[PDB]
Amino acid sequence: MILPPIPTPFDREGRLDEEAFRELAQALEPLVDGLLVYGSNGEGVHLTPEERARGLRALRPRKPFLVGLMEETLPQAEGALLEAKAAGAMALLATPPRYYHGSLGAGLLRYYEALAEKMPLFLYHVPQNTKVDLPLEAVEALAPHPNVLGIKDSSGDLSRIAFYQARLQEFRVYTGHAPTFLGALALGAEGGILAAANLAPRAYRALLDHFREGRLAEAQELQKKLFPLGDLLAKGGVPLLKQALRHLGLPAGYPRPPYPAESPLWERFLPVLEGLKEEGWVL
Amino acid sequence: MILPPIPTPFDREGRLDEEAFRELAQALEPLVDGLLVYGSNGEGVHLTPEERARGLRALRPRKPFLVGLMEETLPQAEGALLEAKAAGAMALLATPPRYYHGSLGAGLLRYYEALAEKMPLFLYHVPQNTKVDLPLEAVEALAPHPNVLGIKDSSGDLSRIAFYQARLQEFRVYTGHAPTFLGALALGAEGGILAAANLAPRAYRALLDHFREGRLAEAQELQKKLFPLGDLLAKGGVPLLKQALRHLGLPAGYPRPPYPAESPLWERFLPVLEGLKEEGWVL
Amino acid sequence: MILPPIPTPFDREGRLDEEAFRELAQALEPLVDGLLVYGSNGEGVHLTPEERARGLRALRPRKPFLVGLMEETLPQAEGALLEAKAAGAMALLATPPRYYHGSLGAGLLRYYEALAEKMPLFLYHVPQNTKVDLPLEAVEALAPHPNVLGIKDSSGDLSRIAFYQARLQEFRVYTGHAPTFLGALALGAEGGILAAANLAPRAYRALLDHFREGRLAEAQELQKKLFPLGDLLAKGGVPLLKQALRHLGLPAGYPRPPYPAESPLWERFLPVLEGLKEEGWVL
Amino acid sequence: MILPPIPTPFDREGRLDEEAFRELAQALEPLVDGLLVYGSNGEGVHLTPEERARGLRALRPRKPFLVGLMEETLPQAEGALLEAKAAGAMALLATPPRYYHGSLGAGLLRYYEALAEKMPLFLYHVPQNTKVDLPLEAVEALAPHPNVLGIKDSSGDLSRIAFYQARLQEFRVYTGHAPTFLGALALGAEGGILAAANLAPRAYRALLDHFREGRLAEAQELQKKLFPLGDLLAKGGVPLLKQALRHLGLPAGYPRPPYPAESPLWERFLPVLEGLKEEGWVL
Ligand SMILES: [K+]
Ligand SMILES: [K+]
Ligand SMILES: [K+]
Ligand SMILES: [K+]
Repeated sequence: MILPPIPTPFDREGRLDEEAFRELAQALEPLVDGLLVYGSNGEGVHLTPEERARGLRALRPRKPFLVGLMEETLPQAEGALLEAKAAGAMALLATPPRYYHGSLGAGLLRYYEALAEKMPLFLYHVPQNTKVDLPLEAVEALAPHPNVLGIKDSSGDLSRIAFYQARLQEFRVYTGHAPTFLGALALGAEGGILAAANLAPRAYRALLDHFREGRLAEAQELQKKLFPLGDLLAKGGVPLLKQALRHLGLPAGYPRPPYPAESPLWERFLPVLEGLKEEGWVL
Repeated sequence: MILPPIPTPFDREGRLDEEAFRELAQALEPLVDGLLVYGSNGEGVHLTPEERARGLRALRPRKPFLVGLMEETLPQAEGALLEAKAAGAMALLATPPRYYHGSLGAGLLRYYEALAEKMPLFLYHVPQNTKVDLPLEAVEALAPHPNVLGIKDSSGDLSRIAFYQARLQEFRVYTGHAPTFLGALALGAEGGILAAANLAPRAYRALLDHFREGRLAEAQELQKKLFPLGDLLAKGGVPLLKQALRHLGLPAGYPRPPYPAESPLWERFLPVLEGLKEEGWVL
Repeated sequence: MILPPIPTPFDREGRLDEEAFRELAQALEPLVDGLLVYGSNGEGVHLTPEERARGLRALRPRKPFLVGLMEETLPQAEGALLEAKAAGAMALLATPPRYYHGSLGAGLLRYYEALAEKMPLFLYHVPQNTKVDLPLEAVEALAPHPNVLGIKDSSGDLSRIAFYQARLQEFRVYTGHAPTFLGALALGAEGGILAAANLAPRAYRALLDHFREGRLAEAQELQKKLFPLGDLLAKGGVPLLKQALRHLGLPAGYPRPPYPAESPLWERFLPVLEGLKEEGWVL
Repeated sequence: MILPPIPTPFDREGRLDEEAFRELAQALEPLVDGLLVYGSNGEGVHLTPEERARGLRALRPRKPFLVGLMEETLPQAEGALLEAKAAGAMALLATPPRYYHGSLGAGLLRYYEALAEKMPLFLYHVPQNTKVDLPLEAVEALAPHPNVLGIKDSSGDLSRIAFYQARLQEFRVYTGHAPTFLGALALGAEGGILAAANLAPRAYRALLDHFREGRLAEAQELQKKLFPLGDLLAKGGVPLLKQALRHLGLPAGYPRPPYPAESPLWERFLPVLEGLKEEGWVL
């Protein structure tokens, strides 16, 4: 499937904009298989527990959705999980504790097993932001658990994807790395949860379809066509993503201060986005 | 000066223990120049905003104290700062935003200038945990600000300490790295805010005194004597620190789950701690 | 194509074994499209200029071959290039200078342009060993040069492969990373120069063929089947490669002292190799 | 002591200049306790075995000197060691094998023990260039050996220096990091083998003397005064070092191509060097 990690709107002063959040979700959901709320591009860690709960209550997804859970401890995680469950989330996408990760030890397994005991979840490996590893050994140890559905791997390290493919069964792999999308698919990924899918959801869907149908030549051409979009967006992060959505007329809002309202890569990104839009691949 | 980053007590289930927190602070404060509440060893990021405020309200320091502020955004930082100010904190020890740090840009300066506009603060560089850098260029740009008192550098990279010494005036440098303490002092540090000072506060004070008084030979011998304690504690992190304090009879509590109640380094640390205790250097 | 980086045989005392080198090359060449002499798995840097020239003179490839050139300066590179040219090498596979790489600057381009002026070459990016980067910006600047045929990328970072595919024409991409082989092919690689091809050359050829012919399902199954072999070999490096070849009866010799004659991963590798051999995929 | 790692002169075309090498050594040796030939700043790895032997034969040190030995294998190391011994070198400064370091294992100890069996040596830890680690565990295992005199540590990681000081006896520690010199001295270093000593040998000697004599305030002021020189030189590397020596009229020659004849940091370095020269601290 193709799911986008929708951003969480804030006005210029940094106030959570619930109305915008709901409108944004409704404008994108029809174009994709489902939504990922509070993913790595969703600024979940920029919200207090109160805002976190408030933001999710403002949404009303019509399709099965995922909720990212990024906490440092089980006590802090408990509320996030209860909120996600009450919202009707299909599963959680949980990252490993970060700050004291070096002292975690076997606590990593204890963390995921505790959460999996209460709700289905996908392991969330996005080191570019969390800056901590999720050893393949740990993934293999957790893979047998009925409630550990699979993993969203945003690292862009396809050696990991190849590993899941060769050694893990009953384990659904989702890549969060747009630039190597076709490569991940070749290596067994079920699909992609891509920030770029917020902009060209139909294009990534088409790429996935070409691959599934064996139209390799067509898949490669689309992969090459989408490379610049995915590559630049990865470099621009949240500020670029939100600026792009605002440019297209969607209520994505702005990154929470002190982060910049505009991306230094806008000048380079604009023509790339407009080009795809002219081709009919945007939204 | 010598200040210890006091841990924040949780019972085995992970519940904040306000009573223990207050008792712990009262048992250590007399032995040091002041306390650092919610420092990197204080598990501040393991608390919700509500627990954070509750924990600080439970304390009643008699000496000027510092409060660590580790948030990702200004909106989240505002409450933490107001709470610290109301508690009578002498200054904040603030770390840079982490999760989306790569997209921060000049927002780093905006972050600190916003906080410094409301309260005096020390820059907090502890990359081992925050996993993000605080460029010397940024430190030099912030150094002129009247409310940016100085910096606590826990990196153990004395090239940075040497830099502050040679290029920055009106900038108070505190090292948070125990194993190279004497080296930092030689390179101009005003003192140390060390986790090891929770265990042997009088020893680090003596080392500082020897250096200040020019008793270099005595300083080197004490530095060598304290090396094992500081080295092992750094490897053991919060779990080792709390287990050591509990062993000495203080109400340090336990790390918040999923972190381990006991450290894998205890067997190696025990004799080191007991040895210093027998010499009369503990608490 | 499929080319193996043949190892350079040394007896147990570390003496170059020319006879073994020639016999080894003759035993493998028929099974592949060509050979890579002195590749990263060939211990070229373990030879003196004299041994380097002697070793190559001992070979008599019947198929177009490549010669790896790993030097720190142009003066040192000159002899290596002249030797390769006199041997009839189709092209060089040159790595960037290493030791003072941080001070190289634009000298990187000067290095490759100087070599390309005298002989056709492939850029050699194998950071795991050279421990230095080869910026995509530099690759793009060098790509237009008629004598810079392409690049062998052993990094396993498929974002780079995707980049070459989307932005570079007249640029032949070879991956040196076995575990993600199918992923690289999906992302445009012309083929692979794999250490694992020294053991199962026909298998990697079959995988390449399946992909080229659009037999994706068959390609994925073979990719999964070969994953353990490629993954373990990458971890075992040269010692494991040579021990495996010796086990199969080929005169691969031993790593030059102080490197170990046997790999710590042999016990885990043995059954993997024997399994593929029983299936008929070895040599 | 204070020893400078003298550069090895090459003309603009990259030809080894034996005459210049000898003149350079004679111009610096009187100002220092001894010389380090083929140190990390000496471009030893930029020479073929023949040039290496030729270069050393051209020198005639009057004071006890050290010779750097940077090879990948024992067979390659043998000649370098024999040459150094025949030249009358007091000891070797050997780095660990690099290219296949990950597969070295216990071969690291075998390497040093083999060399130490034939000649006295200092371990050489300069990761910025070799890009490989030399575990403290390995240093401690090698420390008891009679012919392993000590270690030159250029890492700038004073935690390592503190370790040697607290745990190792009969082990002479030399720091190769100028910016933290006073810090290293405080932590027990016997002295420094600094590239900056090629320019201001008397200044670093004075700093060492101040520390040894307990004149801490004077030591700190000199440490601060020399910081800019050492900091910039470290950033400029060999090209900056040679350009500085040429500027002062010494026959340092140029870096071997493709490295730049001039450093991009010259404009910033010039005033720093001239300033120290005007103060009377240069050569
Ligand atoms: K499962
Ligand atoms: K200030
Ligand atoms: K070309
Ligand atoms: K010794």
